This record gives sequence, C-alpha cells and structure tokens, in this order.
Amino acid sequence: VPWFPRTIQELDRFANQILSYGAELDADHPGFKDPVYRARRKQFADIAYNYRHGQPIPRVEYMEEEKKTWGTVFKTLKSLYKTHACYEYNHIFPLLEKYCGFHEDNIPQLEDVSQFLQTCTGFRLRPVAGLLSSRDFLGGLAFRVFHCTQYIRHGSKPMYTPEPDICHELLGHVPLFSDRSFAQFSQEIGLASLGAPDEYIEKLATIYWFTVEFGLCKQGDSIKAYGAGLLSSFGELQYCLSEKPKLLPLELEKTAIQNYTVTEFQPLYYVAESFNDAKEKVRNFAATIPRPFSVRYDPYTQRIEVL
Amino acid sequence: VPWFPRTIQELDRFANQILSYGAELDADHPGFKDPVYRARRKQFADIAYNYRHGQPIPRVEYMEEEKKTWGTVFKTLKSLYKTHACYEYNHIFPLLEKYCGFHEDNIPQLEDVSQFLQTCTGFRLRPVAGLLSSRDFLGGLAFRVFHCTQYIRHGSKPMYTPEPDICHELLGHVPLFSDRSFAQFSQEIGLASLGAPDEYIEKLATIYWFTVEFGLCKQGDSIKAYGAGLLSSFGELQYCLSEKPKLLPLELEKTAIQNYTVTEFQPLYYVAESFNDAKEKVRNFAATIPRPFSVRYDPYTQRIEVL
Ligand SMILES: C[C@H](O)[C@H](O)[C@H]1CNc2nc(N)[nH]c(=O)c2N1
Ligand SMILES: C[C@H](O)[C@H](O)[C@H]1CNc2nc(N)[nH]c(=O)c2N1
Ligand SMILES: [Fe+2]
Ligand SMILES: [Fe+2]
Repeated sequence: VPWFPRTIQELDRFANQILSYGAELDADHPGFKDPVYRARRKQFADIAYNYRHGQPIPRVEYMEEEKKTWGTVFKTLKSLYKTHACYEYNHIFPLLEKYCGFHEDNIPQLEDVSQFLQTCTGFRLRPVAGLLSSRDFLGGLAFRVFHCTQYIRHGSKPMYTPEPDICHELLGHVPLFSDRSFAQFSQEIGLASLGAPDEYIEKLATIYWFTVEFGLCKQGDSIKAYGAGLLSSFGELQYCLSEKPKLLPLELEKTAIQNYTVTEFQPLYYVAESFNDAKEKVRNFAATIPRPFSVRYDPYTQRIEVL
Repeated sequence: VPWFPRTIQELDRFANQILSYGAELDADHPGFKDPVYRARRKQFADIAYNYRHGQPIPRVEYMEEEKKTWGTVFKTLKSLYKTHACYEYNHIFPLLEKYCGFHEDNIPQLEDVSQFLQTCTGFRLRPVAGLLSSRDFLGGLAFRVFHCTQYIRHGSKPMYTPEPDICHELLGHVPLFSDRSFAQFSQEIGLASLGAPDEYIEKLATIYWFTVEFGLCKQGDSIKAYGAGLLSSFGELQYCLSEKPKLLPLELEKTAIQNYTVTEFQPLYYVAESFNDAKEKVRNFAATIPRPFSVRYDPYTQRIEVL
C-alpha cells in the first residue's frame, strides 16, 4: 500500500517531493527572459520550502507591477461572476472583499485568506512551491488543506498563465472552499486518494479535473460554473455557459476515464446536480478502489483513522 | 429559549456567572482559618477570571506543601486503579505519567494536560474559579471543553475535599476525557443541555451525577469504576465494587429522576453497558427534551449548528 499521511503535520513530507524544474524555466514562459521575475519566483518557492504545518504563512510585500497584474485579472473576471458563477461563489465574494482585502489594488495575503477559510469550513492553505504529484495534492484535501501558490504570473501577459498562480488560487479556488458542502465534496476526493493505487489516483485526478477545476453545476433551473479553472479564465467562463460545448451529467464511471487537454477550451463539461450529490458519487466510487482498509478524518485530533 | 453559546469563544460569558461566595469561606472548610490559603485560593480564582478562550493556561509554581498534599492523594489512590478503574483509565494513566508530569512529587500544569487531551480527543481545559451553574458547566461539554479547577485542597486534610480541587480534576476526570467513546458520551450530555428548559437541565445534571461523576461500567464479565467522584475517593472507590451498594442498569427515564446526596457514599450506582451505549441512551433522552430546534457541533469551525 502506498504511504499516506495520517496526521496533518505529516503533510510536511510533500514539499520535499515537488517537480524542481518548473514551468518558469521554459523558453516559452512569459517571464523567461526576465531575471528579476526568475528571482522573485525563487523567493516564493523558498517560502514554501521552508514552511511547516502550523506556522503563520509569511506575508509578502507585492510590488506595484504585481498589484497591477492582479488588478487587471480581478477587474476583468469580476465583470462575469454575478451572471456566470454559482451562488456559493457570489455569496462569499463580498466577504472576501471586506475581510480579506480582495480589491483591484491589493493582493490578499495567504495567512489572512487561510484564517478566513478556517472560520468558514476548517479549510486552510499551505504555500506550495510548484507542481505536486496528484497523490500528494489530493491527499492534502483529506485534511481540508489546499496547497496554494503565492507567486503571480508575469506582468507582460496578465490574461494568460500556463500554471496556477495566485490569481487562479484566490479567484478560482478559494471562494468555493468557503462553502461547507463544497468543502465536504472536495475532502471526499482527498479521502478516496489515501493509499489508492496509482491507476486510481489518475482516475481521481480526472474526476477532480471535471469537478473542482472545470465543473458546472445545476442551480434551480439554471447551470452555473464552479470549477476554479473556469472562474479564473475570462474567455472560458463565458464559453462554458454558451451553446458551443457539450454538457453531460456527472457520472463517475464515465467521467473518470474521459480524456482531456489543458491547452484549449474544454469541448465537454460534466454537470453536477449539487455538491452533496457529487460527494455521494465520489464516496460510491471510492468504495470501488482496491484498498485493504477504510479511512475517516477526525477533525478533533487532525488525524486520519484507518480501519 | 434560554441563551446558549454557539461558538467556542462564547464560553467566555460563563466566568462572569459563578457563585462568588465559595466553599472556602465557610467556617467548616479545612482551610477556613488560614489566611495564606485564602489568598492562594483568590490567586487561582483571579487566573480563571482573567482567562479567555484561546489563551495558554497560566502556569503556577506550586508550593512544597501543596505538592506534598498532591503526593499523599496520588500515592494512596494509585494503589487502587489497576484493580478498580476501568480499562480506559489504566490505559492512559502511564502516558499521563510520562508526558504530563503526573508523579507523587509534581502537580501537573493545566496547559500541559489540556494539550495532551487535545491530541487524544480534542478535549480542552479552561481554568474555572468555582461552582458554575449546571447549565453553563454542561454547555462547555458540547464543545469538548472541561471547566477545570487549578487550586488544591487544604493540606491539613489531604484525604478530604468538600469541593472539586485539582486532585479530583486530574485523577478523577482527565483520564476518561482521553478516551474517544467517553469524550463522545460526555459531549452528548453537553449537546442535550443547550437551550434545554431548567427542569431538563436538572435531569441532565442527575444523569451526569450517575455517569460522569459516580458511574460504573461493564467490562467483559466484570464491573469497573469510571465516575470521577469514585476515582478520586480512596474509600468510595473500594466500596463501590463491594457487596454493599445496590447496582442497577443505566436507564435514563429512571436515572434522571433518582435522588442522591453528596455527603455520604452512594447507596446506589447505575451500570453503563459501555460508553457508546450510554451515549445512544443520552441521545434518545435528549430527543424528549422540549427544544424547538436540534443542535450539532462542527469541530471544523468550533461552532454549534442550530437547525
Ligand atoms: C489532482 C490533479 O492532478 C491536479 O491537477 C493537481 C496536480 N498537482 C497540483 N499541484 C499544485 N501545487 N497545485 C494544484 O492545483 C495541483 N493540481
Ligand atoms: C452538571 C452538574 O450540576 C455538575 O454537578 C456540575 C455543576 N457545576 C460545576 N462547576 C464546576 N466548576 N465544576 C464541576 O465539576 C461542576 N459540576
Ligand atoms: Fe487549480
Ligand atoms: Fe467532578
């Protein structure tokens, strides 16, 4: 059986397992020729490397150019949320504005966002340096821990990122982790992953893609976006609720084996009935994963109980 | 409906509701004529008065005479536990000895015991100045908070206390709060109390008396003590497992209305089948309490959810 963390502190083992040679080193990266950007990225990676569970997340003074990039992303995306984002997103965003400094001229600090999420659902952030394996990223969700980047995309191309950056994390993921039913749903994916064979981690990563990252959900008689990749993409958030993509009901024996690519708009989205329904579906799928035990998280002790 | 705390921080309201004119002021108190003892008691009460949720519990340097009193109580009671205390007690006591400084020559600090309990079951301590109402004392249990005294009995009469003192709390109550099933059971009594009418608070206080304070439980084919009042009473711990008292099965419609006194050994004890069984019984009794809502604790946010 693959090793998995059984205490929230054991997530510390993960930061000595990331891809060390990241996207920012690639010749096509928007910031590739900028050595100040390169250094800035190394500074944020070193904050993640030195972070340990339990500590406050170090605050960073963002430069004026970084705040300008954030503001461009923030104001262009904000124009779509009332009409395209799910209720849960629109419910919490004004409180993020009021209590976490989500404004066009201010990049929120992760410590503040983490404390906010803890009061909402017990979710917390951990700064992360770069790409984790699907196994380690999903395993943090079992603890309601979201590994979160702190760097921003290069300012030459504010509407484009080849990777998660802080705009994606804060505008795409954080608002949904403030909702109890979503937190429970995402955590269920994390619990399904613990000790799962690699074959099933890839199926859970695909379910994650079509839910947490690119999901649509029913809302009364309508359909809204809740996937973080959609909520942080001006173009795709508009497209996803247009007549152009194909929509199918979330059905995990189909969804888990569906192919996708990351470099164009999705041709196909899966629609969740609700986060509670999606959670029950994940729980049923998880029972099919060969694991010689069951798992449960105990929030009182922050440990995984293995039966 | 009576007010009740809905967040763990709101337990702070309770310390401006204790009986201000305590047992130590009574002419029959073992320490009544000792003005140094009187001052020492006021010093511990002031620590409780100034305590707020979330803070470390102040450490106190105990005097040599206080440590001697503790040691007398500790060594005389310890002689009975292997044979008379329930398994759960005997399982955890050596870890209290090793990790919390439970020794004949050392009075454990409440901060250390609280951190220990949090790692076991999420239970925590709060220092308390004196007698709370049954409503406020039980309500803290809904949050897995045990209001705990920090003072010790007067040294003239080490085997006797007319009140909870630190020997009772640490040797009688703390070891059982380290057990998950007991923690769940005690918390269920706390949840039943929230917003309950006074009439039902008195019935829950009586159930508490016959369980948490003076309970016996089945253990395989035997019977053992788990009540804190028994585990901290050299004489009654021996008596309770002798042929002299009457024993009846725990049955809450009978137990909740049974009379008792605090000034002699109990003539009658109720025997729990198990802490999980006792918990289910409390849950069923709680459904009978007139309350226009149901309650649940969310350990992720440390709030009570009211439906
Ligand atoms: C679970 C699925 O692989 C998903 O794409 C994961 C992979 N690793 C990641 N690593 C980081 N740091 N951030 C993420 O959002 C993810 N996503
Ligand atoms: C619930 C029942 O009234 C029980 O005797 C309560 C009353 N108030 C108390 N107050 C304090 N501080 N300590 C306790 O153990 C209790 N016990
Ligand atoms: Fe993402
Ligand atoms: Fe007691």
